[PDB]
Amino acid sequence: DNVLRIATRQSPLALWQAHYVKDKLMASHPGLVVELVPMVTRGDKGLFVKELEVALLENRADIAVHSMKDVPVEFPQGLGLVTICEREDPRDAFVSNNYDSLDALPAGSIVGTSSLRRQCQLAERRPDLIIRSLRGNVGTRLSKLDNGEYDAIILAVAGLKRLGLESRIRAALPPEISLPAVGQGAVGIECRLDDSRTRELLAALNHHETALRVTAERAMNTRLEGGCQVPIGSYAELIDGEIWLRALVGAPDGSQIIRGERRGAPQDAEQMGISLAEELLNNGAREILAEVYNGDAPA
Ligand SMILES: *Cc1[nH]c(Cc2[nH]cc(CCC(=O)O)c2CC(=O)O)c(CCC(=O)O)c1CC(=O)O
Repeated sequence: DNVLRIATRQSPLALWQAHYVKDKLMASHPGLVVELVPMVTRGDKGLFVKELEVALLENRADIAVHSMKDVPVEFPQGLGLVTICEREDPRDAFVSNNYDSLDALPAGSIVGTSSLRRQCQLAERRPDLIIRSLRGNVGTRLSKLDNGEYDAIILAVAGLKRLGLESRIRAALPPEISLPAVGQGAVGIECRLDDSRTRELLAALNHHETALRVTAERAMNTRLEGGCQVPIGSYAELIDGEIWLRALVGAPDGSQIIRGERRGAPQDAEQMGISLAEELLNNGAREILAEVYNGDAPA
């Protein structure tokens, strides 16, 4: 019917991604009418995705736009991820007003982040730092830093660039120092699998290479039954024709961090991620994840 409705959250970053996807759709289909259907979410697991899926199941919208790391590992029947857009810088960022790097932070400094993934890696290297929870939209996060509530905070490089706040990035951390969350930097689109018309329209937005990388990352997480908030790092790169997948699972306090890696052909992306996950599980990840999930442990 030439009309496409986009379901999205109401934060500045969520609306940015909605426009980004709209612009792409318009560029490849100049006669389409695009409508934004703003929602709200519990996050405002899968607290920040559920209302959007409901919108899709009862035909209130046609597609839902998410940041790949927020997309849940399991989907209600009839729904699924069908498009993965070009990946932006996938690195974590060091944001601070008073210090230029993590090394310069004196013992006792307060670093803010609610991510167990960012936390376990920070505690492993610097046991002297105090890691405190931090929640809210990027804008309120930056406010609490500015109000002297935190000495430094950790945020994704992609979020800040997208919002035109690149100047806040004191330092982009290498993946070797802070392994990214699965799909960090990529936008993914979910819709009703049987909606051939919508899916046909989406094809031009899919970025092959990014889809390959993210597939390896997600298969790893799906096996670990991971979710947006667990001490899990999962990051893949396309190096000389092969995918190089790295993963880690760590105790929040940094005492124990289990690491592993895989290298192989693009078409083996899913099996690779599942294999790496099982290697971590049989190496202690299971015990750590069971303490995090508390009882519920991966198969
Ligand atoms: C799963 C998870 N979500 C968030 C919050 C979040 N979601 C999207 C972004 C923007 C960057 C992107 O699109 O990838 C953000 C905020 C950000 O990371 O800058 C987090 C971070 C929680 C926190 O640090 O308090 C997570 C968990 C994780 O990254 O491990």
